[PDB]
Amino acid sequence: PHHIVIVEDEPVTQARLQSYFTQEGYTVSVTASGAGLREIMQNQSVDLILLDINLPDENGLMLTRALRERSTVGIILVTGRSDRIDRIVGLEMGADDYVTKPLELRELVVRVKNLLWRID
Amino acid sequence: PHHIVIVEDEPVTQARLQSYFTQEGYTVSVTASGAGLREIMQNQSVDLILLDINLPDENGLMLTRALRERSTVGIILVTGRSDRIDRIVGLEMGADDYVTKPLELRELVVRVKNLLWRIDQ
Repeated sequence: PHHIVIVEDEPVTQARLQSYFTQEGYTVSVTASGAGLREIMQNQSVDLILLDINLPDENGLMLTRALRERSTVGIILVTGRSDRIDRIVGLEMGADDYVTKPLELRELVVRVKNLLWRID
Repeated sequence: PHHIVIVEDEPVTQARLQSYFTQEGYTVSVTASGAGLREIMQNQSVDLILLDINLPDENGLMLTRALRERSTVGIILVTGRSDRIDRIVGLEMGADDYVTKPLELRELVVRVKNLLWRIDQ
């Protein structure tokens, strides 16, 4: 199956997402940090990252920039509803797509499926 | 260079899209119908289509799946009516993205850039 990594600081949301994507057939890894992310990757093959850019003490747009500088991994950002700026900046950093909170899961899974089709 | 086709009935939207994408160095063709699109695609290769749902001949949602069933062509659907069944159906039919009027144009230019990069991988 395709390997998805969810980068999500908030434990409830972490579980909700991992649960939903596991239920849809994916190999899912979770991490709360960009260090966690950098670790799963150097150490495992990852097809797509769902990256919540509201990471306390961390810059998720610069994490995006770094990822795309190094690899063609799929990147879908999770942004807040007060984040218009982050949308365009996030795409400029190299994200393939973004979705906003609150997270509409049915639509997110279709975006993930379509991007994975492009990736593989 | 990359070839984009704009399929759009509303003239101001069509004019803004062709103008912005021409400045980015793309080769751009415009049309206002499914038939017009089909003619262009028989005559030249097309990398990416910006496609309105509202067309005079066939629904753009149906055009989307007809195209995607054969091709990896980029498809971004454009609508003037935020509507959930159109959005989910459109993405399920194979659209790479779905955007609403009035267009966030700078955002669309970057989306197009990234999608073309992704198709070229």
